[PDB]
Amino acid sequence: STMIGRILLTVVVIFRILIVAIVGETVYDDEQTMFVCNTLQPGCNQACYDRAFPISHIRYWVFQIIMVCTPSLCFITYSVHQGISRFYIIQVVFRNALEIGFLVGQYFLYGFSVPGLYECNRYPCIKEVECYVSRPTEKTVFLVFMFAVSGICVVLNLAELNHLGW
Amino acid sequence: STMIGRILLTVVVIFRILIVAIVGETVYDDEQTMFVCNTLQPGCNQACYDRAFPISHIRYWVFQIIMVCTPSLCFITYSVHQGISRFYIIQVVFRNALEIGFLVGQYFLYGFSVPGLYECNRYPCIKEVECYVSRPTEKTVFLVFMFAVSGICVVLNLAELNHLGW
Amino acid sequence: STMIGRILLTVVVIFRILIVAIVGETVYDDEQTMFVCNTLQPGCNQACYDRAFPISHIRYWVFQIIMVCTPSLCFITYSVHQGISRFYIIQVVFRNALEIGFLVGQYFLYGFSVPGLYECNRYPCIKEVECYVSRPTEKTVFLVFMFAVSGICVVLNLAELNHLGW
Amino acid sequence: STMIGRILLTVVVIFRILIVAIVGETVYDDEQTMFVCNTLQPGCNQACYDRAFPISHIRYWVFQIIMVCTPSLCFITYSVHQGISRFYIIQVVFRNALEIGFLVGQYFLYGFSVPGLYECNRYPCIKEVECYVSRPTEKTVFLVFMFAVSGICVVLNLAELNHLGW
Amino acid sequence: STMIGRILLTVVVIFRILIVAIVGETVYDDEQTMFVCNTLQPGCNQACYDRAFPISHIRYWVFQIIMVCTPSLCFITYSVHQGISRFYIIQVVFRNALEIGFLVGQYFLYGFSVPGLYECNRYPCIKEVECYVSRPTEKTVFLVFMFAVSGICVVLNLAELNHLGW
Amino acid sequence: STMIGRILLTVVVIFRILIVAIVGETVYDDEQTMFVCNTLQPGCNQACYDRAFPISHIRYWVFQIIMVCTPSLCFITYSVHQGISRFYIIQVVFRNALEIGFLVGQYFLYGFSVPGLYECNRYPCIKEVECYVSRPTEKTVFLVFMFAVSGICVVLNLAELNHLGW
Repeated sequence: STMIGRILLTVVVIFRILIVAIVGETVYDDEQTMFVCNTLQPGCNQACYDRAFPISHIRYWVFQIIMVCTPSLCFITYSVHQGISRFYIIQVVFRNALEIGFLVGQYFLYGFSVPGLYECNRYPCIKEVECYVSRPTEKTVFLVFMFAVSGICVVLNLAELNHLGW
Repeated sequence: STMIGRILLTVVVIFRILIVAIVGETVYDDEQTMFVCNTLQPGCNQACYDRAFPISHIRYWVFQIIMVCTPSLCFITYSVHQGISRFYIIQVVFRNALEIGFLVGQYFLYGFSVPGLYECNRYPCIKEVECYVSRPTEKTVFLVFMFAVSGICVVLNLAELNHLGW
Repeated sequence: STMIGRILLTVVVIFRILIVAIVGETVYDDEQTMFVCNTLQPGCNQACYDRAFPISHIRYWVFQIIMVCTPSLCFITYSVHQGISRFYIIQVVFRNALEIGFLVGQYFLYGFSVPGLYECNRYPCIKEVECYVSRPTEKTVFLVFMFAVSGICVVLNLAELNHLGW
Repeated sequence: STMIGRILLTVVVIFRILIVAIVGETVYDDEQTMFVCNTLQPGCNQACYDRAFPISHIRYWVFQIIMVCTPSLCFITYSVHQGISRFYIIQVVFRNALEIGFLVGQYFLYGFSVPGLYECNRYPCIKEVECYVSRPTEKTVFLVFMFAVSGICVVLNLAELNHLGW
Repeated sequence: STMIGRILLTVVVIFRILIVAIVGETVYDDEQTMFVCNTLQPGCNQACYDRAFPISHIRYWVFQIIMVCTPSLCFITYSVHQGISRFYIIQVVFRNALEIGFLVGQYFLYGFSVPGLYECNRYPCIKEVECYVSRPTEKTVFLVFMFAVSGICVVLNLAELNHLGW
Repeated sequence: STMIGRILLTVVVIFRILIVAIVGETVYDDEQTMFVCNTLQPGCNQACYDRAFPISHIRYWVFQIIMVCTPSLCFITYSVHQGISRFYIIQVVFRNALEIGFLVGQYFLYGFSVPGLYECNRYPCIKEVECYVSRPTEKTVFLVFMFAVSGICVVLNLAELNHLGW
């Protein structure tokens, strides 16, 4: 239980990268054209959208992917340009911290589901108008899947840390 | 009947990859713009679409493709990083299981055909609205073709397992 | 006149692949947006289109291209993985059969021309409405050209089979 | 005056390919959306377009590019699969013939200019309606440029044939 | 504190390039179609847009990326083409200057935030009409992030210059 | 003052290539959809556009880029073959001439600025209607920038010719 962990980790990482690059880019293509509210005011759709989804999902996840691999890049570089184990320790620690932080943030911003009805009260929208949504179920599914994958990665990293460190 | 099976399987897999990649990305490009219902309510088209096609076909099939090849990647990385036959056995088993599960799921979610009329009763739609569809026949054909290919793969894997199994 | 056959065959195949990949993807980009009928019913354009063109030409031709090269791939594989002439014979036979079948199917489904007026009576369309097509002449030209190329390939394969046959 | 010809010819060929590929694909992107006629009939815009520009320019020129290089491909493959002088001679002849034919056809189909007003009398269009055009001047310029390049190629090939002929 | 600076600089640069290339090309895809003002005049939307955002952030940042790497390219060239430390020093100086200038310009043109309401009085707009922006929050976040990264690069370059200077 | 010139020239050339191929293609994507005039006639927008911008900027500059590098290609070719300096002289001369001609043409066709209003009197437009423009402030910057770069290249080529010439 000290060798296969690395295989599983690398494999889930590549799995995640592939699923994020092949699919997500087009699910969120019609998020603003088919987001329609019930009113005549010019300026309510944009505001209610910006307030519902401030930071889209897929960009959060791209940022996650990138900022989760920087320690490996730093290791690659410091190895090409040349005490050593110390590096491994610190990079493992930072990896764990980043994973945990991003998972908690994912829970706090978006949640576990995506409904089909929002209610906005922003200006210029007159009191409490209703606004609809597109493709909610696919987005729910994608949310849950990525949550699970990130949890698996957390577990593996923690087991490795416990096995290695004091 | 113990050698040509591998060739047939590999060729079928690549055939499937190529078809899915080249063709089935533009058939499903106008699935929401040309999905039109008979009503004036703002919010019926989106809901009736989401309820008709929750998870599109092509994303199901991309996920299938990826999650069916992971054991080969695990084998690859374990052979690059270095009891052995045991690995072959377990990955064969997992391959068979995944393939069967995905085929059964494909039957249970979508079915064998795609009609040209859907009656929806979701909110905000008034009682039993009617809604139309785009390019049903191509989608039927694509369904049937992929079903057949997956069945062939199932048969080949079963024959291999039997030839090798106790 | 016993060797140049290979030259002509390979060159024709590559010619066909190039013409299909460079050109025939934007001609059929506006096939449903500029297909307009004369009526107010919601749901007549989609039905009359699906009935006129159930399977766009270009996907038929992509399928034709792929499913005609599979014997060469199987040969490549069985060679990398290792009585032999027998393989050549069977794959030649299968190539000829596939080519003939696809040509006949191409004649039976579509035809030799593409008119500029269709008449549909499908539901919901009330009796016998008129519908207009886009870019008919280019499609006619492309039909004829591909028919000719496939015929040339048929002739070459037949001559080879005769030269080799008993 | 027997070596620089090859340089000039290859250079103009690559120049032409580059220009075509880089530029032409987007000038002709809005040829049907901004082609507007003065009438209310459904079906006049499509017909008057099809009759004005049956075969677009850029596809003619792609076909021209391809069908002019086939002899070189044949020569390459035959030199890989193994007289040489006879082959060189026949392929030169075919190159000259193809170039001349395509130039004459280019003159006969399109012409030297592209006006900004067309007049169609086709069904369903009631008698002699007027139809407008988009980006005429760029298309005129592109026409003239390609005409000149092809003429240069003709001249070079003919000078070579003379220098070599009997 | 004289070695790890290199790895941090390189990694920050690559991280910035990756972010700018993967994400910030579709956020600014619908900046003019969903920019809507409250008036009937033809010509107010275009003018109020041009006056609000004369130079989109992403063009500025692409220019920044390119014009900051030119000294390294000049070094590469002058090396392939062949006193030397002098070159290193002058290019360090130019790098620092360019970075500082671009940061200050970024502060002066755009600012620290992007609001959701603009008020324009340009011709032809009659007397101070109101106009609504799209996706303000993502753009604010992007602004802040790039500001921070550029500041980090500034600090590292300053420390390097001091470690080496007189 | 006889070595660094080559470096500066190559560097500005690649700089120009990149700035033209990375961004300049999307600024001019909405040049005809958001070009709107004040009238009801069908056929005034197309005519007034064609008369305002006959030959767009970016295509002029692509043509410039290509037709400025042909002498280097001819040199590459004639050098792959195996009196020689003569080639260098003539190619330098042609480079200088082409650059100067393209700069002067750029001044004569477009100018130094791009305004926000154009009055057109072409048929069918009735008696000097007014027409508006999109993004009239990025295009000015792009104009000025390319003008400056071309001027730098002119100066460097002139200095080289003088240093080398009689």
